[PDB]
Amino acid sequence: SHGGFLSCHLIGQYPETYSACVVRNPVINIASMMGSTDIPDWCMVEAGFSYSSDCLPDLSVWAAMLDKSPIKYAPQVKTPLLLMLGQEDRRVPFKQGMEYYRVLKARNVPVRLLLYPKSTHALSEVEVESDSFMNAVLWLCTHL
Amino acid sequence: EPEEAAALYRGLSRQPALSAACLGPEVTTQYGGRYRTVHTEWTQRDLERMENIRFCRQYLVFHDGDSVVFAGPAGNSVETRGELLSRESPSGTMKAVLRKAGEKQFLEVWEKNRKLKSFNLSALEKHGPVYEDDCFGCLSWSHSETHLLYVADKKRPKAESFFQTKALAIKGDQFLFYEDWGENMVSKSTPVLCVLDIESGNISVLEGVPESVSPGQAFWAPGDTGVVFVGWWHEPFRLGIRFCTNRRSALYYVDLTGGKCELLSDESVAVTSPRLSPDQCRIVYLRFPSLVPHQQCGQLCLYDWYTRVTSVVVDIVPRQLGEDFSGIYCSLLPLGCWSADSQRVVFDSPQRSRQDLFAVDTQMGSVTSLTAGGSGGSWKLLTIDRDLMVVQFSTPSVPPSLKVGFLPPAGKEQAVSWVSLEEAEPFPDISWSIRVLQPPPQQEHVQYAGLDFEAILLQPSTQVPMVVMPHGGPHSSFVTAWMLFPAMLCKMGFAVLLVNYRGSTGFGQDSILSLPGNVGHQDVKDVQFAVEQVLQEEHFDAGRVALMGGSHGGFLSCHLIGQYPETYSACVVRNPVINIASMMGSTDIPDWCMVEAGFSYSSDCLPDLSVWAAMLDKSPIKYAPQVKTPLLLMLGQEDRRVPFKQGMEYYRVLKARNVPVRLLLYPKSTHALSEVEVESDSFMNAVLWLCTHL
Amino acid sequence: EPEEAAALYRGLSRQPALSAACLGPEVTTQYGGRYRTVHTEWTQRDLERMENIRFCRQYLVFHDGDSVVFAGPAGNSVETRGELLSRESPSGTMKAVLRKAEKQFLEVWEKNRKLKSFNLSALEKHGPVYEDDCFGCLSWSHSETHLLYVADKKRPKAESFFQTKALAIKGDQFLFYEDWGENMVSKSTPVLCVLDIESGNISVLEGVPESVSPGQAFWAPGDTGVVFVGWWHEPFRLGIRFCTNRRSALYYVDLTGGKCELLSDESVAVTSPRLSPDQCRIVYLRFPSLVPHQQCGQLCLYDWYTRVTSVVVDIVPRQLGEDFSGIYCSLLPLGCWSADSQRVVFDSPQRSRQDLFAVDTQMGSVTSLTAGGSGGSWKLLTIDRDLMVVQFSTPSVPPSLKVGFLPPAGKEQAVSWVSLEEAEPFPDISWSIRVLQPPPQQEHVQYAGLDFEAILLQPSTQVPMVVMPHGGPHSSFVTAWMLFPAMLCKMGFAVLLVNYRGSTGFGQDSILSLPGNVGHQDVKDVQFAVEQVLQEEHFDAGRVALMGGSHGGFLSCHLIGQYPETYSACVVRNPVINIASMMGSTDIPDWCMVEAGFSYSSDCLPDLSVWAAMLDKSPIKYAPQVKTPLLLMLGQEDRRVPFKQGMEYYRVLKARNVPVRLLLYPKSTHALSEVEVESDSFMNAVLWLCTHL
Amino acid sequence: DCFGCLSWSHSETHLLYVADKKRPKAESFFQTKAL
Ligand SMILES: *C(=O)[C@@H]([C@@H]1N=C(C(=O)O)[C@@H](S[C@@H]2CN[C@H](C(=O)N(C)C)C2)[C@@H]1C)[C@@H](C)O
Ligand SMILES: *C(=O)[C@@H]([C@@H]1N=C(C(=O)O)[C@@H](S[C@@H]2CN[C@H](C(=O)N(C)C)C2)[C@@H]1C)[C@@H](C)O
Ligand SMILES: *C(=O)[C@@H]([C@@H]1N=C(C(=O)O)[C@@H](S[C@@H]2CN[C@H](C(=O)N(C)C)C2)[C@@H]1C)[C@@H](C)O
Repeated sequence: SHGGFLSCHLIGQYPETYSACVVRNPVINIASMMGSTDIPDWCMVEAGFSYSSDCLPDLSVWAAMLDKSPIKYAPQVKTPLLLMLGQEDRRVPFKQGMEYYRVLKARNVPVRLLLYPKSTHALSEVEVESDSFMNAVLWLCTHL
Repeated sequence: EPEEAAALYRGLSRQPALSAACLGPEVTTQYGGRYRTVHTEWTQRDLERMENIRFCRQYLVFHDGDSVVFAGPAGNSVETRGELLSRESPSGTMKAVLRKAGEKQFLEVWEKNRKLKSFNLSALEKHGPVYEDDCFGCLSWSHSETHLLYVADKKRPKAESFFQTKALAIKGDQFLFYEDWGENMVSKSTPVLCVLDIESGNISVLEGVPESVSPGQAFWAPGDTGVVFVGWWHEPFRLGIRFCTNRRSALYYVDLTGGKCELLSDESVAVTSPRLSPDQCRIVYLRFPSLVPHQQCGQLCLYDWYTRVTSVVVDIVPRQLGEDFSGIYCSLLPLGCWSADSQRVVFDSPQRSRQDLFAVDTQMGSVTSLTAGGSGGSWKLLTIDRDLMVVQFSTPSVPPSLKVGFLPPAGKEQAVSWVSLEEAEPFPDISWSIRVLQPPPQQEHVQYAGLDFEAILLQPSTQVPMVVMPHGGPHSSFVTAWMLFPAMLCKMGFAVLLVNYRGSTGFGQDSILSLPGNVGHQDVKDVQFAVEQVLQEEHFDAGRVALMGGSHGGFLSCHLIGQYPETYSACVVRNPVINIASMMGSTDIPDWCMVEAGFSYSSDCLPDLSVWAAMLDKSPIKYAPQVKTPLLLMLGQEDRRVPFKQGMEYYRVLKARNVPVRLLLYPKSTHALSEVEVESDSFMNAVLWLCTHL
Repeated sequence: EPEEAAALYRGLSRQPALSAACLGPEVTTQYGGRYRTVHTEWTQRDLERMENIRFCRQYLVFHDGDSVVFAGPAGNSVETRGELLSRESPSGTMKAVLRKAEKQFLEVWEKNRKLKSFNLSALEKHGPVYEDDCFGCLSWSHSETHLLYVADKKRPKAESFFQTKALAIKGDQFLFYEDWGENMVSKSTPVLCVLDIESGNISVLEGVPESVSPGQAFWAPGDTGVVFVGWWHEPFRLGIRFCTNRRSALYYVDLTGGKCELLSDESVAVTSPRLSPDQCRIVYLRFPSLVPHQQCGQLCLYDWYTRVTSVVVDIVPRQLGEDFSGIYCSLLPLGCWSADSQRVVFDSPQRSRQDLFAVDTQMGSVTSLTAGGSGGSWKLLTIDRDLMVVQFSTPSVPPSLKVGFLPPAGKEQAVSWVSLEEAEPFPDISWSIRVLQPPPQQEHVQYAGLDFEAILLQPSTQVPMVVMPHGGPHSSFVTAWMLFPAMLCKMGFAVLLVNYRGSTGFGQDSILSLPGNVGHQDVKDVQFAVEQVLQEEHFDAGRVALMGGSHGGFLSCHLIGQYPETYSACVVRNPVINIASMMGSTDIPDWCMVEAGFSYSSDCLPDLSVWAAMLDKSPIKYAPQVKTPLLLMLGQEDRRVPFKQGMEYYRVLKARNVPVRLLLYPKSTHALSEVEVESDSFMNAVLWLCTHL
Repeated sequence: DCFGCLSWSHSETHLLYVADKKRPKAESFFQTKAL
C-alpha cells in the first residue's frame, strides 16, 4: 500500500543500495489514482491541498501530484522486483501496478507479476496469503 | 405511453438480418436443366426467451448459362444451437462443423445424411479453447480434402499449490499473469495453428512460428506444401486489436514439417485479409501503411506466387476518384471474392453516405461501380462462386432483403440484373434524405481547404421535435441502411438527424487526417452548424431539440451541452469519454489518447506536464459548471475500452450542483450493451426520458 | 477381442434411421414444370457425446402429375435440439413447434421469420404438455386460426402447517396422484387445451366426462367442436403403453356449452381416428376383446352426416389369401386417406414380413402393394395428393428412403418406386426363412394344423449358433435391419430368431392358442425349432447359446432348466421369474391372470388354486437343475417387471454355487435404451458369448 | 464493526439491531403475466 509506494521511491532514487524488492498493492501515480479510488480526498490532502466536492481539474494541482510519484524515477531502476496484485481492490486500483510493470518491461528489467482475480487489498484468504508468502520467500532467498 | 412504446418495439424488433451465405454444387437433369442450392443463415431477437436465435434456410436457383431463369424456396427455417464455425469442402460433398455441447468442444464431419466423424478436442488435450472470432479464427480444408486447419489457444503448463496433499506440476505458478488482447478478447493470449488428419484422427501443432508473433487467418498453400498466415507483433505488450486496423503485422509462409518460415511482405505496416485465387497463382490482400489512426484509407496489393513480385493494384485516394469512388474503407474482404477468370475481384465499401459494391481488375487497375446512381441504400456482398453473387440490400425504411445475380463480362459490369429471393415489407411512414454542408470561412482547416460534410435526415411522411446523433469513432460513419432505434423514433413522431462530420470514413484521406489534434473543437462546431442549418431550413420546433450518443458520440454530446447550454432540452449518453488524461492510464488502447490529443505515441513514455495540460484542455469536464440540461447516463460495468469511472466523475460533478440526473449501471455488460434484455431496457428508458422531457 | 469388437460396434452403430416425413405445397414454373419438397427427420447414435442426435434433411421431387420425372437433394443435414412436437399447417404456409428451453414454448414460423412465441409456463393454465404417442397431439383449425393440444391438469396449491408468512391448502403437499405406468411417469390426468393465435388466450374445454382421460383429438368439420378418444380410469389405471386392450370410446364435444356425445360403442377398445379429406367420414381401429395385450383388430368407418357405422375389415381367423392375415398395427399413418376420400393405405406384419396394404372402404377389398419377392420390411410415413413416402430395409441393408405414386383403383400392384436415399449393403450376411410344423404329440386340442416360422442369419461344420425368442408373448420378429443380430453375424455366429405359436401376424387362432399354456407350448416350440435346424445345416451342436429379454428371458430360463445339456451359455435381460410374486408389484396385474389361464377382476383376492397354478408355470421351479453359466443384466427403475425377480433367481444360483455375473443399472427402465447403457450391455454380452464358447 | 450492533433492552424484552433498507420491487417492460 503506502509502504509499496515508499519502496518504489527508494529503488528509484537509490539504485545501488538494494538488491531485491517485493510489493503487493503500491500507489504508483497519485494524479491518475484520484479519479478511481474510493477516498479521493486522500490524494488531495497528502499532496498538500484542501479537498472540496465542487473542485474541478486544475493543472497547477496536477503538477504537484505528478512530481511526488515514484513513476517519475522508473528509468533509473535496476533492482529485480516482484509484484502481487489483487484485482478486486477498490482503494488502490490494480492498474497502478500495471503501469509500472509496463514501464519496467519496456526496458528489459527482470519482473515477476502475480494477479489474484478474486482478492482485495489485503490478500487475506488463506490460499492467497500462503501462496503470496511462499512466493515472496522464494524470491528473496533466490535473489540474495 | 409505455404500453404503446412497448408494442412498437415488439413490432420493430421482429425483423431478422442476414449473417452468412454459401453456394452448393451444380446439378444436371436428364431434361438438360441446371440448378444449384443456396444456404443462408439468419439471426433474430426473441423477447420471450430473451435471447438471439439463429436459424438456417435454403433456396433453389435454376439457371441456363449465365442467366437466372427461376428461383424459389426449398423448405422451412430450422433453428440451430451451439455452432461456432462451419465450412463446406471445396467439392461440396462434405461439411465441417465446430460445436459446443455437454461444456466441451467437438469437431464434426458430415456427408449427406450421416455424421461421418466426430472428434472430442477437450479429451485429446493438445491445446486450449478454439478461436471463433473474426480477428484470428478460421477453418480451412486442404486441396486434397484430407486435412483440416484451425487456430486454438496455446497449452499452459500444469501448476499446483505448495501445500497439496498427495496419494499415499510447477509449485507456486497457479496465479501467473497472462496478458490478453483486450476488449471482447477476454482470456485470449497466444494462439497457435493446429492441423487435424481426418483418416487417422491425430492432431499436430505446427512448428516454426516466430516467438514474437500471434498467428491467424491461415489457409493452405498451393500444392498443400505449407501454410500461409498473418502474424501480429505482441512485443513489448499487446494493444487492443478489435475494431482497429493499425496494428503492426506481416504475412508469413511456413512448411508443414521442418520449421522453415519465410516473409512474403513488408514488416513495418499493417496487412490483412489474404485470399488465394481460384487458379492458385496469386494472392490479394489489404495494406494500411501508417499505424497512427485506428481507421483510414487502405491499399489493395497483389503477390505472384511463382515470380515473387509484389505490386499495388489500388492506391490511396486523397479526395476522390471520379463521382462514384472515394477509397477502400472495409476492414475485410469476402471469403469468396475472386471471379472465375482469376483476374477480377469484387468487394463492398462505404462511399460518402452510401455503401456500394465495386469490381476491380487486378491487371489494369480500373475500379467499376456496380450499384451507382439512385437515391441510395446499403449493399453487402456475402459470397461469389463461378461468377454468381449473393447480396443483401436494405435502406432506412426497408428491412434487409436477399438477392442473387450474375457478374457480367469485363467492360459491362454495370448491366447486372438482380433477382429477388426474399423481400421485406417497407414502412411508408418514414421518409429519408441526405443533406450536404459547407463549413463557413472561419472554420476552414489550415491545411485541408474546401472539405464539406453530410447528414442524413429521417422524418414522418414549427411542430416536429428533433433528435441529433453524432457517430462514434471518430473515424467511423453512418450509412443509409436499416437502423432499429432511428426507425422507432421516426415512427413515434420525431425527426432524426445523423451527422457525418469531417473525419468520417468514406470521404477521402484528407478528411481522415484533418481531425487529429482538433478533437473537441472542430467536430463540435460541425455538429452545431449542421443543427442550425437544418433548423433554419426545414422550420422545425427550436424549443424541443435533443441529443443522443455513445462513446465518442457521448463525448461530443457532453461538449455540446457544456458549450451551448441554451440549445438542447434533453440528452442521453452511453459509455461516454469524459477525461482523456485519466483515461490514458486505464484503457486498453492508450495510443488513442495521444494520437487524438495531437502527439506521437511510443512505448516507454512518461507523464509530462505539457501533454497532460493539452489533454485536460480538450475534455468536456472543463465545462461541467455551465451545464443545466437534464441528463440520463447508462454505463456498463465491464467495459474495458472506456472505463465506467469517467461517467461516475461526470455524475458526481453534476450531482454536487443539484442538476437532475438519472444513472443506470449494468453490472455484466461491455461497451456495446448488446444483450437483448439490457438493450431493450436501455432503449425503453431512453425513449421514455425523451418523451417526458420534451 | 475387445478392440476388434469395439471397432465393429463403432462401424455398425453409425447407420441412421428415419423417424418422420412430410410433404410441402406444390409449386409451378413459367416453363410449365411442377415440383414439391419433402422434409424428413433422422436420428443417430453418437458415442463421443454418448447421446441420440436428431437432424433434418430436405429433398425435391419434379413430377408430371401422375409420375415422377426427377428427384434430388436440396442441401445438407441440420441438427436440432429441444423439439417435442411440430406440425405444418393445412395450406403449408406456417409451421407450429413445441420446444423446451427449463420452460416450454409454443412457436409459430412463416418463411424466414419466427412470427410468434408463447411461454406456456408463465401463463399458468395447466401443467407440462404431453409429447407421447398415446395421448399427445397438435392440431390446426380448418381456418388456420386456432391450435389444439393436450396438457396435464393443474393441481391446487398446497403448503405446510408451519409456514412463515410476511408481516393454499394446508397439509396437502404429499397427496398421492396415480400415473399411467411404465414410461408414463408423473402423467395422471390430461386435458384439452385451445390457443387463439391472434389474441394469445388459452382455454381449457369443458364437458369431458369426469371418469375418462382424453387424447388423440382433432377439429371436427366446420370447426364447430372437437373429436377425441377417452380412456376409462376407474377404479384405477392399468398400464397403457404397448397395450391395445384398454377400454375406451370416441366422443364429440362442442367448443362452448359443455355438450358431449358418444360416437361409438363403450365396451371395447378403439383407437387412431382419421378424418377424410372431404370431411365426410372417419375411419378407426377397433379391438373387441380386452383379454390379450395384442391381437387382430377391425377397421371401422363412421359417416358424419348419416350417423351410420359399419365394419370395413373384420377379424381373420387363419388367413385371407396368400398375402393378407389380418391387421396388427397399433396405429395408422397421420395421413392415410387417398385423394378421392374412398381408399386407405397402411402397413402391417404378414407372417415374417411387414407389407403395405390398400383398402377400399366402399367394397372392402384388401390389395397388397409389396407382394412377392424374398422379403423385407416397409414403413409408410405419409401420403398426400396420392404421393407416398416410404422407408425400406432388410436384415442386411440399413434403412432407405423412397417415394411413389398410388395407381388408380384396380391397379395398385403396378406401383413404381423411385429412390431418394440409398444405403450400402453388407454382402457378408445371408438370411432366410424356415417353416416348422409341430409334431403330432404337440398339437393344440382346439386349434389343429398351425405352423410357425424362424429367421436364420449366417455368414456367406464348426459354426456356433445363438438362439433368440421374442418377448410379448404377442409380438414377433420381421425381416428388417437389426443392429445386434447383424453384429453377431459379422463376428462368425449364426443367429436363429423364432416366432413361436402365439406371435402376431399369423391369424387370431395363433393369438388365442397360447394363453393358459405359457411355459409348456412356447418352450417346446423353441426346442423343436432348434433341433430341426441343428440336423439340417450341420452346425456345431456343442456351441449353442441363448439370448432373450422380458418374456424371452422367461423362456430362456425355462429352457436351461428343462434341457440342461443343450446350451453352453445364456444371457437374459429383465426376465420374468415368478408370476405369483410378479402379480402384486407390476403395473399390469391382469397380464399374470390372463397368461395363467384365468379371468381378471378389479376386486379379485388371493386364492390358493390360482397361486398354485402360477407357481407351477414358473421357471424358478427348475432352478436346482441349472448348470449353464449365466449373465444377468437388470434395470433398477423398471416398473413393468420389477428387478427382484432376477435377484431371487441370482440368489438361488449363488447359493448352489453356479457361475453367474450380475450387472445393475440404477437409472434405467426395461428397455436399457440409453446410449451408454446400451453399448455397455452389448459389449458385455458379446464378450460373455465369445469367452464361454 | 462500523455500523452493525446487537443490543438488549434493560427490561430484557426487546432486541435492537441494524439492517439494510428495503427497496421497492421492479420488473421488466416485457414480463409475461399469469392469465
Ligand atoms: C494503503 O496503505 C492504503 C490504505 N491505508 C491503510 C493503512 O492504514 O495502512 C490500508 S487499511 C489498514 C491496514 N491494515 C488493516 C487492513 O487492511 N485490514 C484490517 C483489512 C487496516 C489501506 C489499504 C492507503 C494508500 O490509503
Ligand atoms: C467509442 O467510440 C470508442 C470506440 N470506438 C468505437 C467506434 O468505432 O464507434 C467503439 S467500437 C465500434 C462501434 N460499434 C461496433 C461495436 O460497438 N460492436 C461491434 C460491439 C464497433 C469503441 C468502443 C472510442 C472512444 O475509442
Ligand atoms: C416383456 O416382454 C414384457 C413386456 N412385453 C414386451 C414386448 O412386447 O416385447 C415389452 S415392451 C415392447 C417390446 N419392445 C418395445 C420396447 O421395449 N420399447 C419401445 C422400449 C415395446 C414389455 C416390457 C412382458 C413380460 O410383459
